[PDB]
Amino acid sequence: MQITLARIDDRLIHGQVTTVWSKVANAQRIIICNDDVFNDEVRRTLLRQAAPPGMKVNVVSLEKAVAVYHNPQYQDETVFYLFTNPHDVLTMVRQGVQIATLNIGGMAWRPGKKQLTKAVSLDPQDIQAFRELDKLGVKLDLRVVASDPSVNILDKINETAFC
Repeated sequence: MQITLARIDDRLIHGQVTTVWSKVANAQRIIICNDDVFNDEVRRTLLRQAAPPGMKVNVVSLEKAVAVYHNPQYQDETVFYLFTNPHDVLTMVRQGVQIATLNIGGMAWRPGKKQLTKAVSLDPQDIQAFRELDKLGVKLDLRVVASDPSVNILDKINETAFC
């Protein structure tokens, strides 16, 4: 598999914004990698029905994401990965999934998180995951939309916190 875009966006496929990103990625398959989304039949159905014309959509567990990545049947398939969080990206990267740069587009606020900037809220665990990703050489590209200026999420975090 050739990964043309790997994006953390916990709203997954959501109208025009995702469609625009899908054209930047120019991928044949959008693959949502998440253990829990796979298990929600209604959400999976909304995701499959939201496939942009000419593209396939699959919702899979991290286990299956890694397995299909290593399957030579899909050696040359172009892929747009969607994730809800950085921990899962780390898990797959540690298992041989080559993601050179990770786009961060949307991490929703909930109690326990602290907002970093518009569209991205984090807890210490999230921040640690990004640090581990950076140690592994993964480039961190924060942009909600493709035309936005890219921000290094770690540099942004480090503006107001130590490390």
